Amino acid sequence: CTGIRYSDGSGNLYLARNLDWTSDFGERVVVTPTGYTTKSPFGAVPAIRHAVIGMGIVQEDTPLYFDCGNDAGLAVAGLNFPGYAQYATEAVDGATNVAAFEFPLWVASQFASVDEVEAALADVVIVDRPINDKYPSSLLHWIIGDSKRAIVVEYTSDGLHVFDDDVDVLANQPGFGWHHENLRNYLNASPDFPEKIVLNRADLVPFGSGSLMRGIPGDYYSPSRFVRAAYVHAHYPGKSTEEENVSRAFHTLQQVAMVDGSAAMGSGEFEKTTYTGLFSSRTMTYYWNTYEDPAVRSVAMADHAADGTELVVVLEHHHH
Amino acid sequence: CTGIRYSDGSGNLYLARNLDWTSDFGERVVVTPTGYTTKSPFGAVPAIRHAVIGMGIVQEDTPLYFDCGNDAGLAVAGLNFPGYAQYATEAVDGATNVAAFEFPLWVASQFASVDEVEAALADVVIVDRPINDKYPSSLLHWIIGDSKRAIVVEYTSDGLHVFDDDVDVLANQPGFGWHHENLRNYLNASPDFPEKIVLNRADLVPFGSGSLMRGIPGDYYSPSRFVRAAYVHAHYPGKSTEEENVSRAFHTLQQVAMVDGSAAMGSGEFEKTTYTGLFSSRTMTYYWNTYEDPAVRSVAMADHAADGTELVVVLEHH
Ligand SMILES: *CC(=O)CC[C@@H](C)[C@H]1CC[C@H]2[C@@H]3CC[C@@H]4C[C@H](OS(=O)(=O)O)CC[C@]4(C)[C@H]3CC[C@]12C
Ligand SMILES: *CC(=O)CC[C@@H](C)[C@H]1CC[C@H]2[C@@H]3CC[C@@H]4C[C@H](OS(=O)(=O)O)CC[C@]4(C)[C@H]3CC[C@]12C
Ligand SMILES: [Cl-]
Ligand SMILES: [Mg+2]
Ligand SMILES: [Mg+2]
Ligand SMILES: [Mg+2]
Ligand SMILES: [Mg+2]
Ligand SMILES: [Mg+2]
Repeated sequence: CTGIRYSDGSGNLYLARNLDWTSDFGERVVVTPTGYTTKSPFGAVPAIRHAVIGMGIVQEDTPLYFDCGNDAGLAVAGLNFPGYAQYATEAVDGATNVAAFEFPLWVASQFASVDEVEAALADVVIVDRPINDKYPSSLLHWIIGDSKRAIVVEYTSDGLHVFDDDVDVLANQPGFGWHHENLRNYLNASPDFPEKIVLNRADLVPFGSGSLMRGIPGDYYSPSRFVRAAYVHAHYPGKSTEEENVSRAFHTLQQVAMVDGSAAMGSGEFEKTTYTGLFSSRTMTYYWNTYEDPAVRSVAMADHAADGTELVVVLEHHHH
Repeated sequence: CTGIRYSDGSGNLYLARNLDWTSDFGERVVVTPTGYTTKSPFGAVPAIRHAVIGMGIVQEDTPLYFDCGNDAGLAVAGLNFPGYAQYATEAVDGATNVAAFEFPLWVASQFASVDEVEAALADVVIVDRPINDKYPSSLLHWIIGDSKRAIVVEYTSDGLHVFDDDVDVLANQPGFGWHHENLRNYLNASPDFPEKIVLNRADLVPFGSGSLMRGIPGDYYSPSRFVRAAYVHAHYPGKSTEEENVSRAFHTLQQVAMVDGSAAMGSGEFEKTTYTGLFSSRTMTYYWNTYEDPAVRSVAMADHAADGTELVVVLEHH
């Protein structure tokens, strides 16, 4: 999985991710309205302050989000981090104790900006408290973004780490500081076109575009996707329309997507981009496409009872 | 630009390509029917033996195809090759003199298999004879495919050469022999998952998938796209349904596509994948999407009069 955060220069947030896996999870768009009665193990989510829309599943009358955005312009995505993620084994008195499964719900239902959730994270403990035993307990890290900036949250054996994500991307393991340092191994990667190099007495001109992009890796490994996504995302020109910004998400994530046959997991099955999802605060809409159909589908929070009392598992969508 | 050829194991051909450029060409789906009166400068295309569908433009009531397939399951795509392409400046008496602009029309309108066009190519001179003065004269090479195999045609200062394209892909410069030899620089690239390496006394486990794909380049340079496409295309599992094979084309070509900002041309403008097109002989349908809209659209040849007398520039599509 790879996630990205960006804006349009006019205060609107776009946060998008690939869900890469060897099978699909049965996920749907889920709306969590402001009147929903929460089921928060340690009271971190006492009520829904901001309505939430995103992709996930419902278990135990609880929304389990893979990624989601709220009606105040804040969004979050959870990505796999096994080997590094290690949550607290118990809640701590006085802390804001957040069960891992509800961490995205906590971010999006409680806060309206990265400043606010960053301030709240000063007291957070993320607890290994599974929703139930139907899936292996999660081992995740998260990217959180608003129109201004992104942060990355990693909870490991030495506790909570919050990073300034100044490249606005996230992939999988290892930890964020490792990937950020690794960017320093690609300082000669550039989109620029050189007209002529002389090497010794050889006049060398490019075959075409991309001659100084050489070195950006094309493989599916997590550190490689981080570098490749950081390059493509940094260099994509800012856009001012909803349509060009939707197109930016899907093109950028297609550059780090996984297709059949190219990389196996230990099972021997091939990892593939099962869906690509985008939250837009400008239109309070969740957009997505899937491995089987690249056409973009969408769900607008304005079409659903976001002031209602029940989780809405959305069955109808626009533009396909 | 990158092109691919594959089949479904049941005799059906899929040939697809990205059109990468700094601007849109205004291309449309063009059907050339068997009753169309040709405008072939040296008589290479005297009549349309097989109806053709593909993406291109029409000038002087002549279909100028970027890529196309015919009603017998043969298809062809033209990709940029400047610096290397060098056509004949005049027609050669006694040869099959094919104007470069009509080369894809010649392949698709005259022949029913790669065997047939390969035999005909022994006689061919490709001539620099522009359609008109509007565009710079083309400098191209081509991939030609049927359900059995692909060949690459390059016409250079060494003349016409036909290559056995046993990796079923094509990109831009340099020549096909160069790229084919370059494949030998990526022999350790693999999709396999290794459980555990020991380096000296360090136990090394993958972070996740892709640990042995390291080395496959991710940049937009032509040789890099050739290697990356050759890897993805070689390892994509064969599929037996139309839906899965359509999906295979668009996913494979998204792996080598170009998006805004990542690689500039000399002008300083960014090269982008403007459209991705696929010809399917199973359904005699041309499928495509565009930079602005990833939804797949399609035109079926059967919805147009394949034995009519006029070029059809399609507007109504799925
Ligand atoms: C490519 C990747 O990074 C893969 C991530 C993918 C497998 C994850 C991302 C979000 C996860 C779900 C989050 C919500 C719940 C959490 C449950 O944990 S528990 O409470 O400890 O039991 C596990 C199930 C589920 C649905 C996660 C499943 C794995 C994810 C889809
Ligand atoms: C990424 C790439 O490889 C880009 C290739 C792109 C620029 C080419 C591919 C097909 C070309 C057109 C083919 C048909 C005609 C041929 C004319 O040649 S002429 O008769 O010598 O004048 C030039 C115009 C046109 C439409 C070509 C334009 C360039 C291409 C779209
Ligand atoms: Cl093995
Ligand atoms: Mg699915
Ligand atoms: Mg080129
Ligand atoms: Mg266009
Ligand atoms: Mg005549
Ligand atoms: Mg007939």
